[PDB]
Amino acid sequence: QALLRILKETEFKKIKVLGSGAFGTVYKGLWIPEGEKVKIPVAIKELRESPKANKEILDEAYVMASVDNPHVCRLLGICLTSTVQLIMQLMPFGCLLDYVREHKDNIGSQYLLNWCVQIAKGMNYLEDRRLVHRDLAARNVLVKTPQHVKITDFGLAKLLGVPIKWMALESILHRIYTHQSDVWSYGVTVWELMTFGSKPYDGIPASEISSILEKGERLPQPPICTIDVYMIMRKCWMIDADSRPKFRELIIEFSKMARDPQRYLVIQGDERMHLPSPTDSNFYRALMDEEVVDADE
Amino acid sequence: PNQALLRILKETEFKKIKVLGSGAFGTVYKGLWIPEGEKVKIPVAIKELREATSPKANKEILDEAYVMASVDNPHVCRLLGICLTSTVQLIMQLMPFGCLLDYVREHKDNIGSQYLLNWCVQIAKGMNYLEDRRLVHRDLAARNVLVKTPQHVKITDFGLAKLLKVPIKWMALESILHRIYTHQSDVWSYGVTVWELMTFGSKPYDGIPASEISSILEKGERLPQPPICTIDVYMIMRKCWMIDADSRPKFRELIIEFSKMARDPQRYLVIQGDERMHLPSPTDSNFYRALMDEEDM
Ligand SMILES: Nc1ncnc2c1ncn2[C@@H]1O[C@H](COP(=O)(O)OP(=O)(O)NP(=O)(O)O)[C@@H](O)[C@H]1O
Ligand SMILES: Nc1ncnc2c1ncn2[C@@H]1O[C@H](COP(=O)(O)OP(=O)(O)NP(=O)(O)O)[C@@H](O)[C@H]1O
Ligand SMILES: [Mg+2]
Ligand SMILES: [Mg+2]
Repeated sequence: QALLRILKETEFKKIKVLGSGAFGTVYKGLWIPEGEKVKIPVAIKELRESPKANKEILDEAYVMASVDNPHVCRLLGICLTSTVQLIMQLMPFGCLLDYVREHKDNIGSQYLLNWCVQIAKGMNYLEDRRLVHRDLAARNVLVKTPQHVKITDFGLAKLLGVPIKWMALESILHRIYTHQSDVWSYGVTVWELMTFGSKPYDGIPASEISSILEKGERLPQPPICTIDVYMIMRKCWMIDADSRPKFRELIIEFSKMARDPQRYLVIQGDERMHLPSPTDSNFYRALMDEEVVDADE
Repeated sequence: PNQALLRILKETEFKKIKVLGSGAFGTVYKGLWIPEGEKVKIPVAIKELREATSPKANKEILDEAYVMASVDNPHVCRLLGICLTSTVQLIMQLMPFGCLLDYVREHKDNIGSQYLLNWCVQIAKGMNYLEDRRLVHRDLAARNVLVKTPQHVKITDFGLAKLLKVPIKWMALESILHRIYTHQSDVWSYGVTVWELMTFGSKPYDGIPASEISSILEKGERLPQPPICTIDVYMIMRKCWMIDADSRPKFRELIIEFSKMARDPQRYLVIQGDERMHLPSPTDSNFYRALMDEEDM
């Protein structure tokens, strides 16, 4: 358990709020290693408040610390003295939802498909680990670089004790969460990416959602999407959980699509939106990502 | 040499935000890189050469920059980018910890034997790589080893001397006399660098004018045995300073001897409180790597 660093309060300082969610508040922070003059940027999430002892929180944290996948953010450190404060790598680019909105209509097919693949890969790994996210959404995918994204905030929901618009029918009705429910959330997440960050079911009250789903109503096909892409989303949204795609199936399908991106997504000016040149990619990795499917030309 | 390795930056791409220091070749700044079209500001190190350059002169500078950009080793810093402004600027990775010489001075009686020997091994590994590549540093010194993390150091400023007062006190006698530079002369410099670390940052030949160094060297005078250094350690250093270049140790040999010593560090360096001193720990190392050092090492 060298995986999880236990931090003293003196060791770090919250500098500014980056945002807040159902489970807590996230701050840009600095870590000051004892006996050193350096200040290292970090992200701190101070959890919203009942049930659990410090030992139990620690046990859960160890699990969070133990994940090892390029597309999943690993918990790095924890401070338990007052609030539970979780320390993680700070992502300057922020979350994927913010990124897509910011770059609306100016993101390539190659990027969109590759992100779908990456999100699937991280989710599949979580499935391998018998970890259910319970809160997947675009806001919960973090942009390490525009070419590399990572799932975040998994299992917070379990530790602390509501995203209805992202929830699977069964989750809403019976509060049951499973890998297959995560698949429903993935479908919504994909919809967000494809629409450049639109709010799902905008103007529809949370209470209505179950009733509309039961009627067989689903989120609309995004204009950029070919039917094949939309079909994948609809499948994630089937009422019977078992019928939905597996994350491993999803990795395969998106990857295939990624090979001929222009065929599956229709974007004006797509030809000009290709993935970074090797020179640019090498540079990004060196500065930000020391730790991708491509068109078959 | 792979051109994709060196990125050419527009002046508008980056900004200088602080002066880190100055050397014979140039001035080094902390900088921010703003990727075109993005919000983010990414910390970088910029070195701006002292002289203004002709466009003709720069082409030589560029060919050298490509080589500098080609170095691929965990113990050598790789040139990341260049801007051929009126005055040429090199962009590399920022190291918040700074140079090793400053670090040893700052932690002067508080550094353990395990760290010192490990640094020696690491510097040797980086130099061996350069030697393999038929590259001669010409300006090796403790000032020119950067601390990525306390557990990880990298050689820097490779190739600058070639593009460009000389650093007399780190120079082998043949280099002072005839301006002959070789891997074996690099070995001499390595010995001085080891001496700097072992003395926790002492100035070599302090109180002796640089103009008279060759004269003492011909007389057989050498840097004194450091208080913490055992005879076996001092002998390696002395060996680096033989008049006959071919008498000097090979970098490959140095890695082995230092590695062996590192295995039983308290045998080879005798330090007051060495029993007390922090020794790098897996929990600490993981945390540092996740925050600052994701490179294969
Ligand atoms: N590691 C990080 N680096 C940079 N920004 C982060 C990081 N983690 C989270 N954020 C941002 O912090 C803000 C708050 O995140 P969070 O508190 O998790 O709420 P949320 O995920 O948006 N909603 P929720 O589903 O309720 O958790 C969001 O803008 C995130 O994008
Ligand atoms: N990549 C870096 N990150 C942080 N500091 C750096 C970096 N590179 C250089 N520095 C610091 O910048 C300052 C200037 O270094 P430099 O200009 O190379 O002179 P020098 O190394 O002291 N002497 P010399 O290199 O022989 O001319 C030194 O304090 C270095 O430690
Ligand atoms: Mg979140
Ligand atoms: Mg230097």
